[PDB]
Amino acid sequence: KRAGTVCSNCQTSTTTLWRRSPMGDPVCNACGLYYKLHQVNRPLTMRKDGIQTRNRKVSSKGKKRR
DNA sequence: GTTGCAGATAAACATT
DNA sequence: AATGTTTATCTGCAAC
Ligand SMILES: [Zn+2]
Repeated sequence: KRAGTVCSNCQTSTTTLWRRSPMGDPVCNACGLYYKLHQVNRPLTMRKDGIQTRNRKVSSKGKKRR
């Protein structure tokens, strides 16, 4: 349900991937990772209208996992 | 057989 | 300058 999905933590709506918070509050891929690592509400001063982009990270597959 | 969703990695940026 | 930190892009799996 992307339609209407707004980041509960920073209200952004241009997320690369929609994540969910432990409380069930929709969040943008950035808040979900930043929040999980620091578990604190970050000011919207880091929110950017459009999505930032960069040269694509080297192409890599993966490794076998236990 | 195709789409969409969730999650993780590595690189690059900022700081000092 | 190196480390720590951050975020965008990739791949996979499940249900119909
Ligand atoms: Zn957010």
